[PDB]
Amino acid sequence: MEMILEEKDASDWIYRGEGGANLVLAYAGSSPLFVGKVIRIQKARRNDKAIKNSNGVVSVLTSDEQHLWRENNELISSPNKEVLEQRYVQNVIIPLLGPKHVDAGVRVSVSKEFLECVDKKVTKQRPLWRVNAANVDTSHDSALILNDHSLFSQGITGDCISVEIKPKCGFLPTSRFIGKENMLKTSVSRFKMHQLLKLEYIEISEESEYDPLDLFSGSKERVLEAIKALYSTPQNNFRVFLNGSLILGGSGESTGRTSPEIGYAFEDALKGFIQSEDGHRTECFLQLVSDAVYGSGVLDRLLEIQKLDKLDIEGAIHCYYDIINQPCPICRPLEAELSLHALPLDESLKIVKEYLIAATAKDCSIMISFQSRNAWDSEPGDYVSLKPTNQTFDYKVHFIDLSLKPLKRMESYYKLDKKIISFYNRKQ
Ligand SMILES: Nc1ncnc2c1ncn2[C@@H]1O[C@H](COP(=O)(O)OP(=O)(O)O)[C@@H](O)[C@H]1O
Ligand SMILES: [Zn+2]
Repeated sequence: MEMILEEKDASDWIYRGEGGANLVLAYAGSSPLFVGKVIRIQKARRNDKAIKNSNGVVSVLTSDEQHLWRENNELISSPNKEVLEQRYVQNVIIPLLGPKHVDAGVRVSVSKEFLECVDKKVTKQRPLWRVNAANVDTSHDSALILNDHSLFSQGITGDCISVEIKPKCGFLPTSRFIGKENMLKTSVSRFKMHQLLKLEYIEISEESEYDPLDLFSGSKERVLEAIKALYSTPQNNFRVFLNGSLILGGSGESTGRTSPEIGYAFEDALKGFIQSEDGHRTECFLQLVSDAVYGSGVLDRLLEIQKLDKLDIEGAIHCYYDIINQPCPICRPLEAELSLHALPLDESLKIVKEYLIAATAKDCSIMISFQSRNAWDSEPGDYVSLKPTNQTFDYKVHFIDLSLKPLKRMESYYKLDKKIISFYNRKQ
């Protein structure tokens, strides 16, 4: 006794965005049951080896994954990927990050024709650069309904300004399971090293000013610096929305540095939202975002989950091969490595499981939506007061893109890590 989204309904949705796995459409119809919501639809994914089993079938979970995630029977009982991701978020991630900042969503039934319609729609509405990317999987019979976190409330009460950050990893591993030649990993961030490789593959116009160790520092000055740095070189780490509409960033990691032209337009798109004179809104806005980030302490709870990566991939990869019952292709072995192989099967499972949960935390994004208060409105939830403009802003913070990482990807994490540290070493 609910509903199926049909071909008729497809006209009510408009393209908002996409990542590697999902398309996101925002609601544009009149029904109050959907105003201020988005729909998340899974892409058809080939050629992804990590999601196939021994026979090349894209099963919900492989036998190895079922064994690894055994402690939640509800998670392994999922009939499809939509149910799997929702139960992962609800049962594994929400206990860790809290229900306040995480929205598991509501599953909705969709017909093939609805999805075939959305397929054609995204083809027309996508930026030209994304036209050959993977479209909607039309064999799935479900999609996900979520609150649009680019909106504070379903409607407008000034405007809503929404800031989306992909913060990446905010800590450095210990030397405990890192080889002597790779020791720079304990002093230079993964993000900073990755920037060098990305620059070499000319995937970016220049090195990002952003340093995730600033964002997660616990220092209010350093948090501000991180925000300022993200404004200057957004790449794919920083976006700003005006009532759900892009006003900064959004062109992938290839997004250009904020030029005077983009800077000028941004300052004006802030008119009315920040009650400050022309040219001054941008500084006050960055201060606003910095204050909300720091004041919420939402990043402290995210850092702890990232810190579930105890051994680093260099250490963790050994536990992985013990799980899948294969001789280790990595082990001139170290004494630290051999002790890990001596660990009980149960603690070896725990380590890898915690590594994968950590990856979710390292690869997710935060959305901070803002609403300008009136002086005739009563006392506020969570808020930030900008003293120089005498303005109070209500804010909400939500974690998005909290996906379950497949077990076989451990191999990819190692390959990539090996490549990043190798390159960064010989560049010194
Ligand atoms: N609940 C939401 N509210 C508003 N915008 C969203 C929401 N979820 C996703 N988006 C937008 O869609 C984009 C891609 O969504 P995401 O779920 O991260 O895709 P993927 O899972 O493929 O990475 C995001 O960068 C964000 O701008
Ligand atoms: Zn080994």
